[PDB]
Amino acid sequence: MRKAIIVGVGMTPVGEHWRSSLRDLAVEAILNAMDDAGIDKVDSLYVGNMAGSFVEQENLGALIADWAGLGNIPAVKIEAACASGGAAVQEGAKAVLSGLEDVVLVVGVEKMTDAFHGASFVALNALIMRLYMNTYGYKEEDLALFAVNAHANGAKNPYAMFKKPITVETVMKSPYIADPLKLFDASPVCDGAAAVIITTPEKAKELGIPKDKWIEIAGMGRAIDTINLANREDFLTLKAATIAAERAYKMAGVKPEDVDFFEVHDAFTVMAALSLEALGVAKKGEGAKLAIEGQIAIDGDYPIQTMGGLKARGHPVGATGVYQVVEAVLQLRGEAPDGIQVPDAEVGLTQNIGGTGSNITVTVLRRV
Repeated sequence: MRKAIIVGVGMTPVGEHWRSSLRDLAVEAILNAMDDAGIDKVDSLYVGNMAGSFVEQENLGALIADWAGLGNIPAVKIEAACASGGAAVQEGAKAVLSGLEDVVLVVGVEKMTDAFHGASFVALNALIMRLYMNTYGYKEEDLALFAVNAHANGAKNPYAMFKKPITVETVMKSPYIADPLKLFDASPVCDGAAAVIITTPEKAKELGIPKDKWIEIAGMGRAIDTINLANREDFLTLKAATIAAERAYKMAGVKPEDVDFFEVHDAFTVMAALSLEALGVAKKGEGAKLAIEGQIAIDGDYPIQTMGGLKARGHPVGATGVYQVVEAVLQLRGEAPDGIQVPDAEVGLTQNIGGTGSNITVTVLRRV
C-alpha cells in the first residue's frame, strides 16, 4: 500500500553537443536532479539508452554510477527500443514500490552526434501519412499544424533544440523526404540527458523535501504489439498505446477527460494525431481535427508538446521518455518556463513509443 512520488528532476539542453560526451550529459542531468531534491545519495540506478556506443558503453549503469559518484549501488539498463526512457522510469518506480529501495535514480541519455532502419522507418511513417490523410480526408497542411505547435512551445523553452516559431509554409516548403513526409514533419536526431528521482512520501518527509516538489506516479501502463506488420489489426490504430493507456488510467483512477496535458510521441506529425486518437482524447479519424481546431495549444483543451514536443525540444531517443516526464513534472509543479505553462495543471500524461508500435509506455502523473 505504498505510493510513488518524483521529488527531483534535471536535464541538459537538447541539441547537437559535438564537444560533449555521454558522461558530461548524464552526470549533468543527474547532479542537476539531485540538487532539485537536495539529495546527496541514491539507492539504485536505472538507465535508458538505445545507442552513442563505444560498446564499452554497454555497461552503462556501472559507468554512470562511477561517473556520478553514487557508490557501489545496484544499477541496470532498461531498454524497450525507443521507449527505454519511458520504461526505465516505470521500472524505477516499481523498485521503490517494491519496498527494496527507498531512493531511485532514473537517467536517460543519448548522444547521436557520434564524435537501413531510419530510411525504412521514415518510408513506413510516410505510407501511414498517406493512409491517414487519404482515409480521413485530411491534407498535408493540416498535419503541419502539429509542427507549428511544437515549434511555438519550444521557442519559449531554453532547453529545446529548435527555439524559433514557424509557419505552415515553412513546413510545406521544406524538402520532401517521402512524398507526403517532409523535413519539418520529422523530429530531429540529437543528444541530451534527463534524470528523475523517485521515492516514497515517507522517506521524502524523512529527508525534508517540501510537498511542493512532489509529483505522484499515479498510473503506469506498458504493452507490446506484433513486430510483423502483416499481423497488425490496423495501421491507423496503435493498439499498444490503447492497452497501456487503459492500464495506466485504471491504475490512476482517471479518464482522458480528467488529465490536462499529453506529452505524446510526435516523432512525426502523423504519430501525434494517432497518439491522441489512441490515448482516448479523440475519436478514430479526428486526431488531427484538434490541430485544425487549435485545441492542442497550451491554453487549449488538449495541450500537447508543451515544452516543444519531440519535433522542437528534440528526439534524443532513450532520453525522450525521461524528458517527457521531467517536463510533465515541471508542468505539474508550476515551475514551467514563462509562456508555456498548462493553466492549472493537476494531471498530466506521457507516452513513449518504441519501434513501429511494438513497445509503448504510458504514464499518468498527478499533483500531491
